[PDB]
Amino acid sequence: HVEQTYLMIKPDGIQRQVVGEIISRFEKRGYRIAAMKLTIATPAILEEHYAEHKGKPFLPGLIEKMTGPVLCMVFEGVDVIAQARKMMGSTRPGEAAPGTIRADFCQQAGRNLIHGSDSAESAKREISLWFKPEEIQSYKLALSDYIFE
Amino acid sequence: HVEQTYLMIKPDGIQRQVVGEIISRFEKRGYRIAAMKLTIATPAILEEHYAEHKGKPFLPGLIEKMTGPVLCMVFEGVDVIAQARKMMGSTRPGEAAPGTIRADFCQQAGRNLIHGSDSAESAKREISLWFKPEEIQSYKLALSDYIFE
Amino acid sequence: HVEQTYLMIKPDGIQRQVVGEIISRFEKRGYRIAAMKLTIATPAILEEHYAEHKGKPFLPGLIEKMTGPVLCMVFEGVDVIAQARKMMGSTRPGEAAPGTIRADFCQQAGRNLIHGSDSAESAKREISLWFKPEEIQSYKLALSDYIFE
Ligand SMILES: Nc1ncnc2c1ncn2[C@@H]1O[C@H](COP(=O)(O)O)[C@@H](O)[C@H]1O
Ligand SMILES: Nc1ncnc2c1ncn2[C@@H]1O[C@H](COP(=O)(O)O)[C@@H](O)[C@H]1O
Ligand SMILES: Nc1ncnc2c1ncn2[C@@H]1O[C@H](COP(=O)(O)O)[C@@H](O)[C@H]1O
Ligand SMILES: Nc1ncnc2c1ncn2[C@@H]1O[C@H](COP(=O)(O)O)[C@@H](O)[C@H]1O
Repeated sequence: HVEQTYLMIKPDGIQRQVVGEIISRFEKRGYRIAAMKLTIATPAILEEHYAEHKGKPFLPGLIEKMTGPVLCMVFEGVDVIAQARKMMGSTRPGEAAPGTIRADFCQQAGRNLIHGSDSAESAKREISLWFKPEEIQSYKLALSDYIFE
Repeated sequence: HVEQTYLMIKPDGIQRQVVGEIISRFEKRGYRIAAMKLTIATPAILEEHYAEHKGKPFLPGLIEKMTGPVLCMVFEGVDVIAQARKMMGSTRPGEAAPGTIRADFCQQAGRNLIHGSDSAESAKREISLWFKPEEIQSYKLALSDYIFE
Repeated sequence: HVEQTYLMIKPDGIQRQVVGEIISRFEKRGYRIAAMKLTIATPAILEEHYAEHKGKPFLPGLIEKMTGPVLCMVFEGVDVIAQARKMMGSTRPGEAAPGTIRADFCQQAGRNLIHGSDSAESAKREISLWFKPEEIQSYKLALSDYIFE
């Protein structure tokens, strides 16, 4: 039983030129790239991405920081929603565990490199927001017998 | 002072072609390769290796997954039995700590890349099962003065 | 918002030829190299470095192990004193978390690769002991807008 999560490299990941290193961390566990697209995020889409925070005082500055190039991604694997969050580490890099993306690359929450869905419901919503169904690619990894039980 | 542990790269580690990366993680700590042999594990030797699980429902499928090429290894170092277990991480990759082999490479317990002895008693038994005493090589690391206090 | 910490690669780090790997771990978080100097540590400077331990029975052996080439470093970043300690890991490599320098490279406390300041007061004192003010370089990282919130 696999699932799919939405992972997005934020503008700091693009500008620091660590896109490949980020992708390699997820590929290393045998997670499958199901979708990938470079875009420039707009306020219109970011308002919906961050809909839970409508009306909050930090939302304008958060949208501003995110208005830039991003890499939209979908990865598939067992428990991948929760596992991707564990791999990213805590929101605040200073609190994240060594070995996580945020602890290894970052200093502050406002520049923490990557977003990932926080739940099954959020993953479905975010994938549908950033990708049309025709952009989601279904194929089987050739090493499946050595990745899955 | 130093101990020796039995570590075995499972068929998934061979087939995913991460043998060198695994070895490098142990070399990086100054652990000494005391023995190393590629073989193909067979049901008869695997039944001995997993003797504690004789008759349990999972054992046939476990033996099937393990019937394939494996890299038998003995590493030497301070506290290396417990330390190698810590470096492998939890049996279930989803529970293993960031930075461990199983967290960094794997998804499920049935394909968790590597075996390591769980105790001094098990290390003695496993080394005797998979190696002849004379495949264990005695030599000293030239960097010993900078590895050991 | 940023502070500076004193980090010193010990003779084992020099002799095992992992200096670049150590530096890369700190650069990876966008920490700025403010000072760097190769020297050979001598007993008289080490007595001042370890002044808090005057009279303790372990001090002579400690000074002996530390007599050798060292790389003196100052890194700057948000919370970098505490964060560098977290990245080094526990004094004893066998207790340190996977993903930390000491867990990834070392076996014993007496050969644990690196020193880092333990507090704001120790950072100020150690920086002044090992570096003259003219050796501390002030410049801005070009990627600052993507490192700092
Ligand atoms: N500037 C901020 N202030 C408060 N909370 C934030 C801020 N930025 C991000 N968050 C929280 O962290 C979560 C993940 O944000 P993101 O990684 O940008 O998707 C959001 O859903 C917020 O709950
Ligand atoms: N399929 C399984 N079912 C139950 N326990 C298992 C299974 N695979 C591994 N284990 C446990 O994990 C330990 C180490 O297994 P291995 O790494 O395959 O030698 C065994 O000694 C078992 O206790
Ligand atoms: N170079 C060393 N050799 C042996 N033991 C040490 C050394 N440095 C620190 N320790 C001890 O290791 C233990 C753990 O250190 P810490 O985690 O820093 O409290 C303490 O009890 C220290 O006294
Ligand atoms: N041989 C030792 N015995 C006990 N404690 C030690 C020893 N070496 C270092 N320590 C402790 O660990 C701290 C960090 O040591 P260092 O990394 O050498 O600066 C020292 O300030 C001591 O508190």
